[PDB]
Amino acid sequence: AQEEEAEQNLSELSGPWRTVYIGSTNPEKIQENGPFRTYFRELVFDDEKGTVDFYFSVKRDGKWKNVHVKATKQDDGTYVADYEGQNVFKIVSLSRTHLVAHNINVDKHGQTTELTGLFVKLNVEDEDLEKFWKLTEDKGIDKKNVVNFLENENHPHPE
Amino acid sequence: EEEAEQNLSELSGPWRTVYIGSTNPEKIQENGPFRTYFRELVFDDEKGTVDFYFSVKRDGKWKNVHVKATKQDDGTYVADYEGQNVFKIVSLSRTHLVAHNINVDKHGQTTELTGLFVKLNVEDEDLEKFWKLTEDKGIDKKNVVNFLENENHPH
Ligand SMILES: C=C[C@@H](O)CCCCC
Ligand SMILES: C=C[C@H](O)CCCCC
Repeated sequence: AQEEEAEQNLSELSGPWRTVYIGSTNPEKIQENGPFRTYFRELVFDDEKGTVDFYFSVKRDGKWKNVHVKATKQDDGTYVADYEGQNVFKIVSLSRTHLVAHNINVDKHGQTTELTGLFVKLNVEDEDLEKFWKLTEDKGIDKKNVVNFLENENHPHPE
Repeated sequence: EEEAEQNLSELSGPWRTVYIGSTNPEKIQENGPFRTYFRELVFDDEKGTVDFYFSVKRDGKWKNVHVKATKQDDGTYVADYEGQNVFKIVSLSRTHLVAHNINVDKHGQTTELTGLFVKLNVEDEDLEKFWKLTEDKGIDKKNVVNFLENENHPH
């Protein structure tokens, strides 16, 4: 018998996430204009389909791009996805607030690059949301006069 | 199992805007002065001040702005920005900030705003796990990019 099945419930970790650090065995991949200089925005985990949808932004050729990548889990436990080549992604450490991962990428020229990363989740609690909505109602502010800054196209550029 | 000692200064660091509401919609519309994306907040218990670092788009371009607020005896804070402001903290903890701001502009017009902000917390052990994995893979420290500080100091 090899290892046993892992009870996986990552669905609730879905939500807004941000990149803290990304390291690489090949500096070119994460330098300015690099394909892996990725600013995370959102992660969605589906325990039933065994997938993870990545939503992030990257600057290419002097232009900002919003990207969406779908990863599929394997018996191996790792995830595979297509993005600037083939990728084998492993979650090394995970909690309600952080994600530490290791990714192996092989580009169109067979070049292998190993990357490490630390991402943090932006947790918005129900208790705090309720406090905000009550206060907003107390001040006579209409719901239509409230702007969402977490999911908004018009935002500042990191570079 | 351990947690850092609770200090008001421990609340300083990267913060992000979640929601901002206004009695005057024009103030938070595109190019409005209060459509602020927070970057960092610095709390100083000694001086009774809070330094705000945010970005706001004006005339089609993003600007980085710094505002220093000073605490009053009644616990509220006063700050000069697009007129006079009295900022009150309604709820505050290690991860969230709910506030109410009263602004009176250069024309005597009053606007009341509400806001919800969240702190981005990076724990020591998580950082250590990242650095250990990074060295396990033979990655040089100079081959690591700090995305968080880039977002905290945009252009
Ligand atoms: C491999 C998928 C990309 O969208 C993420 C790259 C960052 C992980 C180090
Ligand atoms: C007064 C300076 C602060 O940045 C005010 C922001 C108001 C948000 C509710």
